[PDB]
Amino acid sequence: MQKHWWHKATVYQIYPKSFMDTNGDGIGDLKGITSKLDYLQKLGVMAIWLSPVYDSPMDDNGYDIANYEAIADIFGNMADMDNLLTQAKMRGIKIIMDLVVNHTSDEHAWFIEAREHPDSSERDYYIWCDQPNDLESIFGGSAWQYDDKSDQYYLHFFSKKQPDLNWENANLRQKIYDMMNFWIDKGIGGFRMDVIDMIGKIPAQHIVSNGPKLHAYLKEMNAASFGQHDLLTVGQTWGATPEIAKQYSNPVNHELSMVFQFEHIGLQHKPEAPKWDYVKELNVPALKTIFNKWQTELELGQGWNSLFWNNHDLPRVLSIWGNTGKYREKSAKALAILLHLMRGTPYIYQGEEIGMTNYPFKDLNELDDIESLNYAKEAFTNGKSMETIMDSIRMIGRDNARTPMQWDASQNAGFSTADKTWLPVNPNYKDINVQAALKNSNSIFYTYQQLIQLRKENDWLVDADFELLPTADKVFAYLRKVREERYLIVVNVSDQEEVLEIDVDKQETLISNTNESAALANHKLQPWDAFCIKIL
Ligand SMILES: OC[C@H]1O[C@H](OC[C@H]2O[C@H](OC[C@H]3O[C@H](O)[C@H](O)[C@@H](O)[C@@H]3O)[C@H](O)[C@@H](O)[C@@H]2O)[C@H](O)[C@@H](O)[C@@H]1O
Ligand SMILES: [Ca+2]
Ligand SMILES: [Ca+2]
Ligand SMILES: [Ca+2]
Repeated sequence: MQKHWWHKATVYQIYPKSFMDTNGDGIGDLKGITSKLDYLQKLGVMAIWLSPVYDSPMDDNGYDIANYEAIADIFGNMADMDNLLTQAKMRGIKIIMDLVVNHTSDEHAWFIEAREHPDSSERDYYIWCDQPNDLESIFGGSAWQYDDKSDQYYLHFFSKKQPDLNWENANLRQKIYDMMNFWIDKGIGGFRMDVIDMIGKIPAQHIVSNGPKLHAYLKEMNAASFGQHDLLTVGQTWGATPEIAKQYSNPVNHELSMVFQFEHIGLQHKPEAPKWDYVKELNVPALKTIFNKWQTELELGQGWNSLFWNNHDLPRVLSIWGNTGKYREKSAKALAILLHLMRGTPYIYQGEEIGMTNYPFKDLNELDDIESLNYAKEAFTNGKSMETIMDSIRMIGRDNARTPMQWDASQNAGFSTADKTWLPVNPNYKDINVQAALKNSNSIFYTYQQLIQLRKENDWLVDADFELLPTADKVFAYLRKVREERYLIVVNVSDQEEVLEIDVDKQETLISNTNESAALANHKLQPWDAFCIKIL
């Protein structure tokens, strides 16, 4: 397999509005990000997946873009963007921009022209109809919004302020490629593609994800822009299966580097039910089966996996599948070890490296995400009390991943000097913060740092196969094998002691959050024990 710079890379996702505020408006900005590049360099990440910082009304906080080639006032300006690029590069960190082209803001110049002048070319940049079908919006309601100005419905799988682009229009696709090349020319390291598996949509036929022309568009996009370069492109694909992922990531297809698959995240809610009907108790056996399948199916020179626990749209891993009490740190380390030692490119969400958690939202007013507010509005009139609604939101609400990054124990956790922050800082910041984590030699931060270094200095993390071992339900163990080197990863994913009925000859310990020797010798695992040892 041809190796690229990103094959040894670990990506760090930054949610711009909640990373670092440098001008006291209570909202993170580009200068704030740039001011923390030394930190990220210490962590050792090679790239930053930067969520949207483009001009936007912020109806969906950046994913509703009004201008693909201008920075939103709140984040700063193009000069700030350029400096981030240059300062990051100087520290060996590439910037991966968030590519949101399945839709734009209804305040984008193209849509304004499409609505005001139905005969214009840009009218066809969007999807209109006289007779709407039953397609629904992901944020609630019909996916069709009637426009009384032109007397037609426009499609929007997301919010009403995010009209869908018409990917059947070759001229629209071209303008998207011109825009992508605008960014490529500035020296970015790649693109994270927002719900990219939706561009093959055919609404008339109720075809949304995995449309028939989907891969053809990606091949066309590749050839017209990033293909000739050596960038990292990761597509967000909810409708992806291992076979489809191969189509995406096998380099011979000339499409993407990898994609984000959400099969494991699916274990967070009852099957066939909205994410709001969550499941607290992680089904470890199911997880083993899912991870094992993706590690097995996407073999070398056949596909490449992306590895992640959470992002800006998901609950922080500790709150959903980890321990937020007595074993916060240990569980956090255990989950990090379990994921990063598999084959693929791991993604760390800001704050994950210090073990931040979800926020205890008390009422609707304290929220910001349109998705949560829409769900609440609808649930309230359908048999759900406000408390029940707030309980679901405290667990699954997207705002849980958007509270300010916790840097220290000062005001606003060192995130801002403002009276208040756009989203409230978690009270646990007094205990959970970057300064304290950097001070404690055995904090969660260093575990991530060590995992990152191992991946940067060892070919086996890339070349070794994956084999799931037969163990107790809550024990997640597997080996990575290449030639004659054998690495055993054992992670006790539970708050209880578990049995480890195995016998091996330990050669060396690569990383451990406990006494690996005692666990091996006693054939028992203390809660959240996690380690990787090279064995004979
Ligand atoms: O730009 C809009 C939105 O796009 C990305 O996230 C998409 C979306 O992903 C999840 O929902 C997808 C999932 O929703 C239901 O389950 C449907 O039934 C499925 O078909 C569909 O795959 C997530 O739950 C949403 O919150 C999220 O909006 C960006 O990452 C988002 O930030 C952005 O808002
Ligand atoms: Ca600011
Ligand atoms: Ca009218
Ligand atoms: Ca102040």
